[PDB]
Amino acid sequence: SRPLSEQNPPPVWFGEYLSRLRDTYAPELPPPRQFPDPLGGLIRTILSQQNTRRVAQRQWEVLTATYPQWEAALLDGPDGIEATLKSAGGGLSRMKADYIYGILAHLQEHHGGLSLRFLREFPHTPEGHEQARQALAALPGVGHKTVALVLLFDLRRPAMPVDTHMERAAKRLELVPAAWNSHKVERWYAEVMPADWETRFALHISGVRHGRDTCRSKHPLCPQCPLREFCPSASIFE
Ligand code: SF4
Ligand SMILES: [Cl-]
Ligand SMILES: [Cl-]
Repeated sequence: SRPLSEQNPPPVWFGEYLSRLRDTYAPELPPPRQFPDPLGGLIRTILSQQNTRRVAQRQWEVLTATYPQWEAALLDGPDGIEATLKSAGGGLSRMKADYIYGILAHLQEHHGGLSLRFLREFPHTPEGHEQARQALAALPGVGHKTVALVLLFDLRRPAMPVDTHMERAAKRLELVPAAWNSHKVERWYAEVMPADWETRFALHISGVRHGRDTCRSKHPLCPQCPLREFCPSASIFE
């Protein structure tokens, strides 16, 4: 019909929103994920979803102690993976084992191997980024949020993953309307943002911390918001 940034243009202060988020919540940027193989990083992202970061890090250590090669996890099948995930305290062990095992046995049957290293070889052009996006999207169970996370964290490609916490804040800011689902919010940010890996990385990290730590689902901390003078929603909460 018409690109989403046309139907809802960004505000004048949008650059100041980026600079307050960065200065407040991530003045020092964490490093990118440099795992041996992008497949490790995708598994790492799955572990962290609907999880505490404390258990997610524990499951990663235990999963890779248990399966030094991802080939070992494939041979163990979803039941052994589930046992391994559950042994580290996870709460979604059956679902995630079927998910992870489905990605592995998919790679093996259709690529003869369990490696995503070919994702690194696509050109760093607009087309090549879209090639890597498409390749991640062909994997069974991997949705747009997880595609963007792996592009941003594991491949240094300028995707624009937006976390649920960040989306909730953007809507309270009325940067984007309530009608829009997560995939549209992601597309809008990818249109309004400079296509620079670092700046998008800085936004994702800073935007999550703000939405998680300041703009909480219940009882947001509007008076400590650096974005307070900009947010229409501050008056409702305060
Ligand atoms: S002003 Fe309040 S509701 Fe608006 S983004 Fe900041 S914390 Fe969230
Ligand atoms: Cl790996
Ligand atoms: Cl789990």
